[PDB]
Amino acid sequence: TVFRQENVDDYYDTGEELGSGQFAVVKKCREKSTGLQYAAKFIKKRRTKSSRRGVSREDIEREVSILKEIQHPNVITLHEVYENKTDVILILELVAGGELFDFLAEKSLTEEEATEFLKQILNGVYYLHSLQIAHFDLKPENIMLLDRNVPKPRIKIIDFGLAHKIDFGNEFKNIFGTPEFVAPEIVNYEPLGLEADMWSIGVITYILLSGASPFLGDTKQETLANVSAVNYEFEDEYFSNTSALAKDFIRRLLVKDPKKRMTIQDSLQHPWIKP
Ligand SMILES: O=c1c(-c2ccc(O)c(O)c2)coc2cc(O)ccc12
Repeated sequence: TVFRQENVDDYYDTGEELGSGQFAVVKKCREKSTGLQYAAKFIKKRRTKSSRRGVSREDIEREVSILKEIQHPNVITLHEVYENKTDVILILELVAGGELFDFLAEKSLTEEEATEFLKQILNGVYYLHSLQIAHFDLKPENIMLLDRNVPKPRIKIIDFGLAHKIDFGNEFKNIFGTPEFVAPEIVNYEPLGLEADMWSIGVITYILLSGASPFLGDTKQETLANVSAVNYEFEDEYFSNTSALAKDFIRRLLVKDPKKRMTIQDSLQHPWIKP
């Protein structure tokens, strides 16, 4: 599949940088014809077949195809795609309230505040998993607030760079995200499905409640070893006044066997979440 090959700057003016990763940089932008604002994600293309810098066209095409399916209040949307020889440029919905990660660094949250975010995250993941879309990169840096200066911020899930459609219940590729948030099946290079996202949600929930990361080691590999062993515990110093039901929620997500792990539907019916 090919994308619009006109110069993006003939149609948009760019502004503040919103994020910068390994192969992508995201810039605030404004469409000339409408005055409407977006976020332009510039993704570096691979320059040769066997190269290791940049993103493969197959990977970019998968990301675009997935993004095109999405319309939901808690998930980022795609407006337009441009390309040239160097980059593919995704014109994405603008979310201007910054990362949940940076937000958490200001405020630990109360259980009510934690569930305020969690419920939106769960609604967004429910949508994705209903479409057999596994995100595979759920973490606080990939949850964006619309407005961080309101008591109950609205959020959107971003970054579909590792997302996959799971049409056979499981998938077997090179997929591997951030050690603190990856499920044991990813660590052990086993077939992956929708369940891996649910583990990541357990990790996110632990962090929201405590301000600490449950599996974090001194190095990348030690974190990975902790994940595979399910080496975590609820520190009394952090959880002494947290409800046992909140711990129960996390406990049913941080489960090594993906088939024993709570599904997105289970999590929405869990007594801690369910109204
Ligand atoms: O994708 C993003 C990122 C982003 C955050 C961290 C990264 O490492 C990265 O490469 C990109 C930040 O702000 C955004 C705002 C949007 O409206 C859409 C997408 C993004």
